[PDB]
Amino acid sequence: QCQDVVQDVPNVDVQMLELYDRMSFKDIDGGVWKQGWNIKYDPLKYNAHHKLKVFVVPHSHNDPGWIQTFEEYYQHDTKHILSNALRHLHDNPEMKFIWAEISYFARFYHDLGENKKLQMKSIVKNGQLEFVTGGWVMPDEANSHWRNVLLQLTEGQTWLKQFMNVTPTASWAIDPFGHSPTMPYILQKSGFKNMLIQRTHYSVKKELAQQRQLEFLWRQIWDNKGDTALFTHMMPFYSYDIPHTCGPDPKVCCQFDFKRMGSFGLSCPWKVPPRTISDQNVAARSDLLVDQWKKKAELYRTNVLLIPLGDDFRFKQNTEWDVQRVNYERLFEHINSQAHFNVQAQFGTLQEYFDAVHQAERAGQAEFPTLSGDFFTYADRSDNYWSGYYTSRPYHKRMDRVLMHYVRAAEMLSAWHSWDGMARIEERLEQARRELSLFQHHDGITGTAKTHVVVDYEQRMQEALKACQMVMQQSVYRLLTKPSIYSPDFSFSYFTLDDSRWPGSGVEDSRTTIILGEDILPSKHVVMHNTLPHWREQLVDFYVSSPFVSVTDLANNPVEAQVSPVWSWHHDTLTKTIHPQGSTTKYRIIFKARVPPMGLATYVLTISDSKPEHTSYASNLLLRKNPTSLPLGQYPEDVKFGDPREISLRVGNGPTLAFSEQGLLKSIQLTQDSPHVPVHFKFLKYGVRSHGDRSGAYLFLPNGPASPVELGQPVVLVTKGKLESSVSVGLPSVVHQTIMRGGAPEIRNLVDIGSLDNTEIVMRLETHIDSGDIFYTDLNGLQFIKRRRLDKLPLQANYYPIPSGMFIEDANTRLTLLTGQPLGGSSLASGELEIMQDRRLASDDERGLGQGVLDNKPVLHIYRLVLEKVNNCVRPSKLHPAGYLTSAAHKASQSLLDPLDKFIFAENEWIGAQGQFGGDHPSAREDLDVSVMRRLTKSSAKTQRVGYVLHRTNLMQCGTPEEHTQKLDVCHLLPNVARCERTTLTFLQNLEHLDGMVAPEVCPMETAAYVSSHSS
Ligand SMILES: *[C@@H]1O[C@H](CO)[C@@H](O)[C@H](O)[C@H]1NC(C)=O
Ligand SMILES: O[C@@H]1[C@H](O)C[S@@+]2CCCC[C@@H]12
Ligand SMILES: [Zn+2]
Repeated sequence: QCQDVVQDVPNVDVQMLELYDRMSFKDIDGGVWKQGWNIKYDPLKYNAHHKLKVFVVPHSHNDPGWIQTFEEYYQHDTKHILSNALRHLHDNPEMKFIWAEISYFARFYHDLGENKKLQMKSIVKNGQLEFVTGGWVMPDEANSHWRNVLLQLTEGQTWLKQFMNVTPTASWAIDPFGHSPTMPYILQKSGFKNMLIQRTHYSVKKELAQQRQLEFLWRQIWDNKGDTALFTHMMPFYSYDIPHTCGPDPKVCCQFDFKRMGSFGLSCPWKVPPRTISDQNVAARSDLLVDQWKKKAELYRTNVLLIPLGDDFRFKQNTEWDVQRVNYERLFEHINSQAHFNVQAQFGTLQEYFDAVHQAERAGQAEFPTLSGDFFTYADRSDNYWSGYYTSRPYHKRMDRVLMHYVRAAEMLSAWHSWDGMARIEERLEQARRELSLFQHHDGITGTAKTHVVVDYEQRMQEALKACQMVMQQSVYRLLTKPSIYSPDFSFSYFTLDDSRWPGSGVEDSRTTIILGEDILPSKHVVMHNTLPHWREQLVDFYVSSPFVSVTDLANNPVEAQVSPVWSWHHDTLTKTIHPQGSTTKYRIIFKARVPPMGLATYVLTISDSKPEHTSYASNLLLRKNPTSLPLGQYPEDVKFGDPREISLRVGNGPTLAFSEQGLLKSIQLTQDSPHVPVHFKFLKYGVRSHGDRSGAYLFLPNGPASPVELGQPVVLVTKGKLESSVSVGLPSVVHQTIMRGGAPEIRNLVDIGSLDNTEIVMRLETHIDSGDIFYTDLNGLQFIKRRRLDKLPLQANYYPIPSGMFIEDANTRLTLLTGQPLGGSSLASGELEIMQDRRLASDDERGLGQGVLDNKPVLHIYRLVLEKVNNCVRPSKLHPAGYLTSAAHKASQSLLDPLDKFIFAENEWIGAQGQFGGDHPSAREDLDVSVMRRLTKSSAKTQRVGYVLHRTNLMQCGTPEEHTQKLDVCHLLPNVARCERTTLTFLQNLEHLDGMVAPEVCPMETAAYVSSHSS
């Protein structure tokens, strides 16, 4: 029924971890093809019965922000390229052009008059202008979450279907810095038939070219059957520019980039400029170019050859369109008319190329290899590994994950109703989706844009967060107010959001204190939202003006709560310590919220004059030599002081954690009877090389293994409470906090690298787990892939993306670190895990950015740390390329990426308030998520439609019976259902009309989309 994703190792032609194990990686000079070899061909391979069919595919790589902002590029470059594309294609019917970035195409199209819109649709209809991929952007594939990869794909393709009436089935990804199999996973479930990639390690390109394995059916690592497989073309050479696209010799290919003769600035660095093609030289030029094409064709299996023709922000000047087009037309005319070449060459599009390849395949002329695995970590040359951008600009990496969740919550909360146009819900959600989609660009989330461009992306994401807040709080007001009493002003703030972890404590003082008093306002309603489709309990905290506060639920049942001081840390440059101060004016109340699946739950905070019956107070202990007092206003318990010492803590039934005298974890004891397992946090720094190649925003080029941060005698703050305890320490550049609520701890790091030029700060965990050279990291928050540390590769090559988690295990024990933000990381030695916190780099790394990374700001990084016995778990065999999380680790990841949302009622009194929403929603099996809920129609449509994306992970069976559980049928979540369809993941094509209007659940590791239709 469902394929087993654990126990059957797929049999594939190329399995990338296996290939890595066997391959050499020596960087030897291949000749004119620097990283390959001198390609030879048999001139008699091609003849009158067997011609080489060559498709020259004009293109223009438009970065939505990099050296300039989106809007600066649009004004200076892209509006011209697209205006001239329209003119030239229209006037030249055989000319073709491919277009990837829909964010720019949409920006342009809505500035066009109707006549030009009509002309534009005509060049799309007739195939001359062809969209490739059709995403809002060409996303990063390392740091991006799969949910946002799908978001930005859907944003661009919904635009194309509405305005152009097209949906691309061929994808073009020429610039992301290394490639992820999450792309064919999403694309193949979104109707795609083919895809193309470019930036893979030069040794891999050489290895696959030698075997003609550059075109392959790329399946997921756990896919035994092959149903996930998507035909993929990997380009063979160092760049997608013209010098590295016509064949192996860039000195020759540069002469066929006709923008490089002088009048455009540009030139050929190999010293031979292009010449205008004339009757006098066409035969000689043709002979040179065809010889390049024939050599490139030797690396592939069919007689159909792809020759991209383009570069960054190309096809801008009218004169550039003419000079490319006319010169190639003369080449084509001569080549195609000379039989001795046995070539037929023409401008083509990407789809035209793939269609012709598969016609060749179907004719029996080639069969393709199967492949699984990924293409990280990329190197473009020598030891230049692009692992730096797994961490660059980590404030915005964390902001990506915050905005991902607020997009989801805002679309889901507002989906339950149709809204009047005057509410502007659709407006706000479209802006939020588009600013988040823009940030998925491979210069956005990657942290590889110029300083002012990163500022542009940040301001855009702040506006998106505000839009999501506006929508969420209007929605909560409606969902929780008796229908006959509900009286909305759509511009008013009924609730403010309270978020404990963004921008985070010591990043921005942004949270509102709930002000209560016996003489003023005795109580306050707070509301929690749970986006996940199962009942959820989680501790939530709020700031309040009195410690004397108790909590009740909708039915006035008392709820156990804990009050703690509000602690902030300060780099005290009188005493030269980093140390905490307690607030004397506000306090934190903490309690367990229990919230329906995809639902809401309301609680009340009420002040009293003295300690309430159901509220406890944390003790606090400051460990430092030479202490001074720490007053806390009305807080009832005096802080205690002690010299630095080892301490140990236990919340609830959960683990016991032991801490060193510098306030870092040293051990974890799972059960009262079990061993204290050594687990040691440590902070270290990497430097930059003085001589030769420098780290910058892309490249990680450390000057040797990391050295320990010298900690001195740090101040340690210990807070012990019934519900929540912690240990926090002020270390140089990092306030490090371990938080305990009774299961796996939460780690928070407030990271301020300050003015530490040329430093990368890393957090390492040291254990006795005998992991050897193996470790696991995730790809896009979707799947965990086995990594093997290789000593044949330098340190920076053994760094991988950690977009949401990493783990190490042996026969008996696993340690999993789950993240709230994508960062770079590795396991550099047996029993270790490490993940980079921030990097500040005073040199440029010579990729075109023209600056280092000197714009660091304080960022709050969050994690969960899960130590587990796994000898009872059913794991994949030794040769399997995947790993899987346990239930606890998967729940821990969900607690970071999609926590409960908190709302504080903004006025004194909420008339018509209700206690709960969604108590009748089905509570689905823990491995199932409703990744997206989105209403797809505006309020005037007779037939309302709501789309759902359902994702089932695969969790290890470790012998918890864990039973129960209602079937989730998303099609019956809203009333008056009339149809239920399974669709592509973008919602743009119906794939199956479903019996009884019931949406089935999906298999482990599968993602499906459903659209329910409702008469209204
Ligand atoms: C939309 O797509 C297809 C093109 O193959 C066509 O059948 C349909 O008429 C199109 N609608 C138009 C022309 O807007
Ligand atoms: O970040 C840039 C940008 O996306 C265009 S491309 C230019 C070379 C360096 C990597 C890529
Ligand atoms: Zn780019």
